[PDB]
Amino acid sequence: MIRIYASSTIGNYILPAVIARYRHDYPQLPIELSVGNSQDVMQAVLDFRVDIGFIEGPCHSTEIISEPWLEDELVVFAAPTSPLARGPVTLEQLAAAPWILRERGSGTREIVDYLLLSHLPKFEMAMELGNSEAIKHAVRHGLGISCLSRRVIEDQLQAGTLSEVAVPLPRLMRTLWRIHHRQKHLSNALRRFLDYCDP
Amino acid sequence: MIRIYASSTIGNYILPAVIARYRHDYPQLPIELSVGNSQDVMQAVLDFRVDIGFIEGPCHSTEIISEPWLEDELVVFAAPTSPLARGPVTLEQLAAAPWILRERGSGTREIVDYLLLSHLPKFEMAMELGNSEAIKHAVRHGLGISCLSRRVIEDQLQAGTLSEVAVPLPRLMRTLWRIHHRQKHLSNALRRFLDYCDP
Ligand SMILES: [Cl-]
Repeated sequence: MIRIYASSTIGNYILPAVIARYRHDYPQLPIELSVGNSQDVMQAVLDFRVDIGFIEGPCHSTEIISEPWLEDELVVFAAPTSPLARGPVTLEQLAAAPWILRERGSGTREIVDYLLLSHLPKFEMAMELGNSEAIKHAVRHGLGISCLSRRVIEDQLQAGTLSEVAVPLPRLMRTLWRIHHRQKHLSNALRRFLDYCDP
Repeated sequence: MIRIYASSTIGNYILPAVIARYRHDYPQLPIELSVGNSQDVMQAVLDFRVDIGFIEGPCHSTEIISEPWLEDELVVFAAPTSPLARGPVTLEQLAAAPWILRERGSGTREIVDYLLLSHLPKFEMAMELGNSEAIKHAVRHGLGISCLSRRVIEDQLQAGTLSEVAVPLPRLMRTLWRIHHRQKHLSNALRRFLDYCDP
Protein backbone atom coordinates (compact mmCIF):
# COMPACT_ATOMS: atom_id res chain seq x y z
CA MET A 1 0.00 0.00 0.00
CA ILE A 2 1.07 3.59 -0.71
CA ARG A 3 -0.34 6.19 1.70
CA ILE A 4 -0.02 9.78 0.47
CA TYR A 5 -0.74 13.18 1.98
CA ALA A 6 -0.65 16.06 -0.50
CA SER A 7 -1.20 19.81 -0.40
CA SER A 8 -4.23 21.37 -2.03
CA THR A 9 -2.94 22.18 -5.52
CA ILE A 10 -1.04 18.89 -5.78
CA GLY A 11 -3.74 16.62 -4.38
CA ASN A 12 -6.65 18.19 -6.27
CA TYR A 13 -5.09 19.08 -9.65
CA ILE A 14 -2.07 16.79 -10.22
CA LEU A 15 -1.96 13.47 -8.39
CA PRO A 16 -5.38 12.12 -9.43
CA ALA A 17 -4.13 12.08 -13.03
CA VAL A 18 -0.91 10.35 -11.94
CA ILE A 19 -2.83 7.76 -9.91
CA ALA A 20 -5.11 7.10 -12.89
CA ARG A 21 -2.12 6.23 -15.07
CA TYR A 22 -0.52 4.17 -12.29
CA ARG A 23 -3.65 2.19 -11.42
CA HIS A 24 -4.03 1.40 -15.13
CA ASP A 25 -0.70 -0.46 -15.07
CA TYR A 26 -0.91 -1.68 -11.44
CA PRO A 27 -4.64 -2.28 -10.86
CA GLN A 28 -4.04 -4.39 -7.72
CA LEU A 29 -1.70 -2.06 -5.79
CA PRO A 30 -3.84 0.20 -3.57
CA ILE A 31 -3.23 3.90 -3.00
CA GLU A 32 -4.63 6.16 -0.29
CA LEU A 33 -4.61 9.91 -0.92
CA SER A 34 -5.39 12.55 1.71
CA VAL A 35 -5.48 16.23 0.75
CA GLY A 36 -4.97 19.24 3.01
CA ASN A 37 -2.64 22.19 3.27
CA SER A 38 1.13 21.84 3.39
CA GLN A 39 1.19 22.02 7.19
CA ASP A 40 -1.25 19.09 7.29
CA VAL A 41 1.11 17.12 5.05
CA MET A 42 4.14 17.92 7.21
CA GLN A 43 2.44 16.76 10.40
CA ALA A 44 1.21 13.55 8.77
CA VAL A 45 4.73 12.75 7.56
CA LEU A 46 6.25 13.65 10.93
CA ASP A 47 3.68 11.42 12.66
CA PHE A 48 4.47 8.52 10.29
CA ARG A 49 0.79 8.44 9.30
CA VAL A 50 1.64 8.39 5.57
CA ASP A 51 4.54 7.05 3.51
CA ILE A 52 5.18 10.17 1.40
CA GLY A 53 4.08 13.78 1.28
CA PHE A 54 3.78 16.48 -1.38
CA ILE A 55 3.86 20.17 -0.44
CA GLU A 56 3.79 23.54 -2.21
CA GLY A 57 5.43 25.77 0.39
CA PRO A 58 8.79 26.15 2.10
CA CYS A 59 8.10 23.85 5.00
CA HIS A 60 11.15 23.13 7.07
CA SER A 61 12.04 20.40 9.55
CA THR A 62 15.30 18.71 10.50
CA GLU A 63 13.34 15.42 10.47
CA ILE A 64 12.14 15.77 6.85
CA ILE A 65 13.89 15.14 3.54
CA SER A 66 12.60 17.47 0.81
CA GLU A 67 13.25 16.81 -2.87
CA PRO A 68 12.30 19.05 -5.81
CA TRP A 69 9.58 17.50 -7.96
CA LEU A 70 7.81 19.99 -10.26
CA GLU A 71 7.86 23.67 -11.09
CA ASP A 72 4.66 25.66 -10.55
CA GLU A 73 3.70 29.19 -11.57
CA LEU A 74 1.65 31.41 -9.28
CA VAL A 75 -0.67 33.83 -11.06
CA VAL A 76 -2.37 37.00 -9.89
CA PHE A 77 -5.93 36.96 -11.23
CA ALA A 78 -9.12 39.00 -11.05
CA ALA A 79 -12.65 39.17 -12.38
CA PRO A 80 -12.63 39.95 -16.12
CA THR A 81 -14.31 43.31 -15.41
CA SER A 82 -11.57 44.40 -13.00
CA PRO A 83 -9.46 47.37 -14.15
CA LEU A 84 -6.43 45.21 -13.30
CA ALA A 85 -7.43 42.59 -15.90
CA ARG A 86 -6.09 44.72 -18.77
CA GLY A 87 -2.84 46.55 -19.37
CA PRO A 88 0.22 47.02 -17.17
CA VAL A 89 -0.33 47.35 -13.43
CA THR A 90 2.02 48.61 -10.72
CA LEU A 91 2.75 47.22 -7.27
CA GLU A 92 0.91 50.22 -5.81
CA GLN A 93 -2.16 49.36 -7.89
CA LEU A 94 -2.01 45.80 -6.54
CA ALA A 95 -1.72 47.12 -2.98
CA ALA A 96 -4.89 49.18 -3.48
CA ALA A 97 -6.99 46.13 -4.43
CA PRO A 98 -8.89 43.92 -1.97
CA TRP A 99 -6.85 40.77 -1.44
CA ILE A 100 -8.27 37.30 -0.78
CA LEU A 101 -5.73 35.03 0.89
CA ARG A 102 -5.39 31.43 2.03
CA GLU A 103 -5.11 30.36 5.65
CA ARG A 104 -2.05 30.10 7.86
CA GLY A 105 -0.42 26.74 7.16
CA SER A 106 -0.97 26.99 3.40
CA GLY A 107 2.23 26.78 1.40
CA THR A 108 0.62 28.99 -1.23
CA ARG A 109 0.04 31.69 1.39
CA GLU A 110 3.68 31.69 2.48
CA ILE A 111 5.10 31.71 -1.05
CA VAL A 112 2.70 34.43 -2.21
CA ASP A 113 3.76 36.51 0.78
CA TYR A 114 7.47 36.20 -0.01
CA LEU A 115 7.34 36.48 -3.80
CA LEU A 116 4.69 39.20 -4.04
CA LEU A 117 2.96 40.64 -0.99
CA SER A 118 6.23 41.41 0.81
CA HIS A 119 6.85 43.90 -2.02
CA LEU A 120 3.48 45.61 -1.79
CA PRO A 121 2.69 48.79 0.15
CA LYS A 122 0.11 48.47 2.92
CA PHE A 123 -2.72 46.38 1.48
CA GLU A 124 -6.04 45.19 2.88
CA MET A 125 -6.86 41.51 3.26
CA ALA A 126 -10.55 41.52 2.34
CA MET A 127 -11.12 37.87 3.27
CA GLU A 128 -9.22 34.82 4.46
CA LEU A 129 -10.54 31.57 2.98
CA GLY A 130 -9.42 28.04 3.76
CA ASN A 131 -9.33 26.62 0.23
CA SER A 132 -8.48 27.72 -3.29
CA GLU A 133 -11.92 27.07 -4.79
CA ALA A 134 -13.68 29.50 -2.44
CA ILE A 135 -11.05 32.06 -3.43
CA LYS A 136 -11.49 31.45 -7.16
CA HIS A 137 -15.25 32.00 -6.91
CA ALA A 138 -14.97 34.98 -4.56
CA VAL A 139 -12.67 36.64 -7.10
CA ARG A 140 -14.95 35.70 -10.00
CA HIS A 141 -17.76 37.62 -8.27
CA GLY A 142 -15.62 40.67 -7.58
CA LEU A 143 -14.90 40.36 -3.86
CA GLY A 144 -11.20 40.98 -4.57
CA ILE A 145 -8.12 39.60 -6.29
CA SER A 146 -5.81 36.75 -5.34
CA CYS A 147 -2.77 34.72 -6.38
CA LEU A 148 -2.89 30.96 -6.92
CA SER A 149 -1.23 28.25 -8.98
CA ARG A 150 -1.99 28.51 -12.69
CA ARG A 151 -3.10 24.87 -12.39
CA VAL A 152 -5.94 25.90 -10.06
CA ILE A 153 -7.37 28.63 -12.32
CA GLU A 154 -6.35 27.30 -15.75
CA ASP A 155 -9.87 26.17 -16.66
CA GLN A 156 -11.40 29.50 -15.63
CA LEU A 157 -8.77 31.46 -17.56
CA GLN A 158 -9.59 29.43 -20.68
CA ALA A 159 -13.34 29.95 -20.21
CA GLY A 160 -12.88 33.68 -19.64
CA THR A 161 -14.46 33.70 -16.17
CA LEU A 162 -11.17 34.85 -14.60
CA SER A 163 -8.44 37.11 -15.95
CA GLU A 164 -4.68 37.00 -15.47
CA VAL A 165 -3.17 40.19 -14.05
CA ALA A 166 0.17 41.50 -15.25
CA VAL A 167 2.70 41.87 -12.43
CA PRO A 168 5.92 43.98 -12.74
CA LEU A 169 8.00 41.15 -11.27
CA PRO A 170 9.60 38.00 -12.68
CA ARG A 171 7.29 35.04 -13.20
CA LEU A 172 6.16 33.89 -9.75
CA MET A 173 7.72 30.42 -9.82
CA ARG A 174 7.89 27.94 -6.96
CA THR A 175 8.86 24.31 -6.45
CA LEU A 176 6.43 21.53 -5.62
CA TRP A 177 8.30 19.29 -3.18
CA ARG A 178 8.23 15.57 -2.45
CA ILE A 179 8.94 14.94 1.24
CA HIS A 180 9.45 11.92 3.47
CA HIS A 181 10.63 11.39 7.03
CA ARG A 182 14.40 11.23 7.43
CA GLN A 183 13.95 7.89 9.23
CA LYS A 184 11.53 6.49 6.62
CA HIS A 185 12.52 3.69 4.23
CA LEU A 186 10.71 4.10 0.91
CA SER A 187 9.34 0.85 -0.52
CA ASN A 188 10.16 -0.39 -4.00
CA ALA A 189 6.46 -0.11 -4.86
CA LEU A 190 6.49 3.56 -3.85
CA ARG A 191 9.67 4.32 -5.79
CA ARG A 192 7.94 2.69 -8.77
CA PHE A 193 4.93 4.97 -8.26
CA LEU A 194 7.25 7.98 -8.17
CA ASP A 195 8.36 7.10 -11.70
CA TYR A 196 4.79 7.87 -12.77
CA CYS A 197 5.08 11.21 -10.95
CA ASP A 198 8.19 12.12 -12.96
CA PRO A 199 7.25 14.26 -16.00
CA MET B 1 -19.73 40.77 12.27
CA ILE B 2 -21.58 37.84 10.69
CA ARG B 3 -19.67 34.56 11.07
CA ILE B 4 -20.67 31.78 8.67
CA TYR B 5 -19.51 28.18 8.44
CA ALA B 6 -20.51 26.26 5.32
CA SER B 7 -19.90 22.87 3.77
CA SER B 8 -17.80 22.80 0.62
CA THR B 9 -20.57 22.78 -1.99
CA ILE B 10 -22.24 25.78 -0.33
CA GLY B 11 -19.16 27.74 0.74
CA ASN B 12 -17.33 27.40 -2.57
CA TYR B 13 -20.11 27.54 -5.18
CA ILE B 14 -23.11 29.36 -3.63
CA LEU B 15 -22.16 31.86 -0.93
CA PRO B 16 -19.34 33.75 -2.71
CA ALA B 17 -21.87 35.24 -5.13
CA VAL B 18 -24.34 35.95 -2.31
CA ILE B 19 -21.69 37.72 -0.23
CA ALA B 20 -20.87 39.84 -3.29
CA ARG B 21 -24.45 41.06 -3.75
CA TYR B 22 -24.59 41.73 -0.01
CA ARG B 23 -21.29 43.57 0.45
CA HIS B 24 -22.23 45.66 -2.59
CA ASP B 25 -25.27 46.89 -0.63
CA TYR B 26 -23.68 46.80 2.86
CA PRO B 27 -19.98 47.65 2.46
CA GLN B 28 -19.60 48.59 6.14
CA LEU B 29 -20.99 45.28 7.45
CA PRO B 30 -18.29 42.57 7.41
CA ILE B 31 -18.74 38.84 6.88
CA GLU B 32 -16.43 36.00 7.93
CA LEU B 33 -16.84 32.80 5.89
CA SER B 34 -15.32 29.48 6.94
CA VAL B 35 -15.58 26.46 4.63
CA GLY B 36 -15.23 22.80 5.56
CA ASN B 37 -17.36 19.66 5.71
CA SER B 38 -20.85 19.46 7.19
CA GLN B 39 -19.44 18.01 10.42
CA ASP B 40 -17.05 20.95 10.78
CA VAL B 41 -20.05 23.26 10.42
CA MET B 42 -22.00 21.31 13.05
CA GLN B 43 -19.23 21.52 15.65
CA ALA B 44 -18.66 25.22 14.95
CA VAL B 45 -22.34 25.94 15.56
CA LEU B 46 -22.41 23.78 18.70
CA ASP B 47 -19.29 25.53 20.04
CA PHE B 48 -20.82 28.98 19.40
CA ARG B 49 -17.90 29.85 17.11
CA VAL B 50 -20.20 30.98 14.26
CA ASP B 51 -23.63 32.57 14.01
CA ILE B 52 -25.07 30.30 11.30
CA GLY B 53 -24.12 27.14 9.44
CA PHE B 54 -24.95 25.62 6.06
CA ILE B 55 -24.69 21.87 5.50
CA GLU B 56 -25.32 19.51 2.58
CA GLY B 57 -26.18 16.25 4.35
CA PRO B 58 -28.76 14.78 6.76
CA CYS B 59 -26.62 15.56 9.85
CA HIS B 60 -28.71 15.88 13.01
CA SER B 61 -28.24 17.41 16.46
CA THR B 62 -30.72 17.97 19.27
CA GLU B 63 -29.03 21.32 20.00
CA ILE B 64 -29.59 22.67 16.48
CA ILE B 65 -32.49 24.20 14.57
CA SER B 66 -32.41 23.08 10.92
CA GLU B 67 -34.43 24.64 8.11
CA PRO B 68 -34.48 23.52 4.47
CA TRP B 69 -32.70 26.29 2.57
CA LEU B 70 -32.15 25.10 -1.01
CA GLU B 71 -32.65 21.94 -3.00
CA ASP B 72 -29.64 20.55 -4.83
CA GLU B 73 -29.44 18.01 -7.65
CA LEU B 74 -26.90 15.19 -7.46
CA VAL B 75 -25.53 14.14 -10.85
CA VAL B 76 -23.64 11.01 -11.90
CA PHE B 77 -20.73 12.01 -14.12
CA ALA B 78 -17.79 10.49 -15.95
CA ALA B 79 -14.90 11.33 -18.22
CA PRO B 80 -16.24 12.34 -21.66
CA THR B 81 -14.45 9.34 -23.23
CA SER B 82 -16.00 6.85 -20.80
CA PRO B 83 -18.39 4.30 -22.33
CA LEU B 84 -20.75 5.33 -19.51
CA ALA B 85 -20.90 8.85 -20.97
CA ARG B 86 -22.32 7.57 -24.29
CA GLY B 87 -26.04 6.89 -24.11
CA PRO B 88 -28.35 5.43 -21.46
CA VAL B 89 -26.70 3.07 -18.98
CA THR B 90 -28.26 0.18 -17.09
CA LEU B 91 -28.29 -0.32 -13.34
CA GLU B 92 -26.06 -3.34 -13.99
CA GLN B 93 -23.50 -1.16 -15.78
CA LEU B 94 -23.61 1.37 -12.95
CA ALA B 95 -23.11 -1.38 -10.37
CA ALA B 96 -20.01 -2.55 -12.28
CA ALA B 97 -18.45 0.91 -12.65
CA PRO B 98 -15.42 2.06 -10.62
CA TRP B 99 -16.89 4.41 -8.03
CA ILE B 100 -14.96 7.37 -6.63
CA LEU B 101 -16.66 8.20 -3.35
CA ARG B 102 -16.43 10.52 -0.38
CA GLU B 103 -15.47 9.04 2.97
CA ARG B 104 -17.99 7.23 5.13
CA GLY B 105 -19.51 9.55 7.72
CA SER B 106 -19.60 12.61 5.46
CA GLY B 107 -22.94 14.17 4.59
CA THR B 108 -22.35 13.74 0.86
CA ARG B 109 -21.50 10.05 1.20
CA GLU B 110 -24.60 9.41 3.30
CA ILE B 111 -26.98 11.10 0.86
CA VAL B 112 -25.28 9.59 -2.19
CA ASP B 113 -25.67 6.18 -0.53
CA TYR B 114 -29.39 6.77 0.02
CA LEU B 115 -30.36 8.27 -3.33
CA LEU B 116 -28.04 6.25 -5.58
CA LEU B 117 -25.75 3.50 -4.30
CA SER B 118 -28.43 1.75 -2.22
CA HIS B 119 -30.15 1.03 -5.57
CA LEU B 120 -27.13 -0.61 -7.22
CA PRO B 121 -26.44 -4.38 -7.07
CA LYS B 122 -23.08 -4.88 -5.34
CA PHE B 123 -21.11 -1.82 -6.36
CA GLU B 124 -17.37 -1.57 -5.69
CA MET B 125 -15.54 1.58 -4.59
CA ALA B 126 -12.46 2.12 -6.74
CA MET B 127 -11.12 4.88 -4.48
CA GLU B 128 -12.13 7.09 -1.57
CA LEU B 129 -11.25 10.80 -1.79
CA GLY B 130 -11.86 13.53 0.74
CA ASN B 131 -13.13 16.45 -1.35
CA SER B 132 -15.10 17.17 -4.50
CA GLU B 133 -12.19 18.72 -6.41
CA ALA B 134 -9.92 15.68 -6.14
CA ILE B 135 -12.91 13.55 -7.15
CA LYS B 136 -13.55 15.71 -10.23
CA HIS B 137 -9.92 15.44 -11.35
CA ALA B 138 -9.87 11.68 -10.73
CA VAL B 139 -13.02 11.20 -12.81
CA ARG B 140 -11.77 13.62 -15.48
CA HIS B 141 -8.71 11.39 -15.97
CA GLY B 142 -10.62 8.10 -16.02
CA LEU B 143 -10.03 6.70 -12.53
CA GLY B 144 -13.77 6.09 -12.26
CA ILE B 145 -17.15 7.80 -12.04
CA SER B 146 -18.79 9.62 -9.16
CA CYS B 147 -21.86 11.57 -8.05
CA LEU B 148 -21.79 15.19 -6.90
CA SER B 149 -23.89 18.33 -6.90
CA ARG B 150 -24.57 19.71 -10.37
CA ARG B 151 -23.34 23.04 -8.98
CA VAL B 152 -19.90 21.56 -8.33
CA ILE B 153 -19.40 20.09 -11.83
CA GLU B 154 -21.32 22.74 -13.80
CA ASP B 155 -18.24 24.55 -15.14
CA GLN B 156 -16.60 21.32 -16.31
CA LEU B 157 -19.82 20.05 -17.88
CA GLN B 158 -20.00 23.35 -19.76
CA ALA B 159 -16.33 23.09 -20.77
CA GLY B 160 -16.84 19.48 -21.87
CA THR B 161 -14.15 18.03 -19.59
CA LEU B 162 -16.77 16.06 -17.63
CA SER B 163 -19.91 14.38 -18.96
CA GLU B 164 -23.25 13.64 -17.34
CA VAL B 165 -24.23 9.96 -17.18
CA ALA B 166 -27.75 9.11 -18.37
CA VAL B 167 -28.91 6.94 -15.47
CA PRO B 168 -32.23 5.02 -15.28
CA LEU B 169 -33.18 6.73 -12.01
CA PRO B 170 -35.31 9.69 -10.95
CA ARG B 171 -33.82 13.15 -10.66
CA LEU B 172 -31.75 12.88 -7.48
CA MET B 173 -32.55 15.80 -5.17
CA ARG B 174 -30.99 16.45 -1.76
CA THR B 175 -31.50 19.25 0.75
CA LEU B 176 -29.09 22.05 1.63
CA TRP B 177 -29.85 23.00 5.23
CA ARG B 178 -29.46 26.25 7.13
CA ILE B 179 -28.70 25.66 10.81
CA HIS B 180 -28.17 27.62 14.01
CA HIS B 181 -28.11 26.81 17.71
CA ARG B 182 -31.61 26.24 19.05
CA GLN B 183 -31.32 29.09 21.58
CA LYS B 184 -29.68 31.50 19.14
CA HIS B 185 -31.77 34.39 17.80
CA LEU B 186 -31.09 35.56 14.25
CA SER B 187 -30.12 39.23 14.46
CA ASN B 188 -31.66 41.67 12.02
CA ALA B 189 -28.19 42.07 10.53
CA LEU B 190 -28.01 38.33 9.89
CA ARG B 191 -31.66 38.03 8.84
CA ARG B 192 -30.98 40.78 6.29
CA PHE B 193 -28.02 38.85 4.88
CA LEU B 194 -30.22 35.75 4.83
CA ASP B 195 -32.62 37.69 2.59
CA TYR B 196 -29.73 37.65 0.11
CA CYS B 197 -29.51 33.90 0.85
CA ASP B 198 -33.06 33.54 -0.43
CA PRO B 199 -33.62 32.20 -3.93
CL1 LIG C 1 -31.62 15.48 4.26
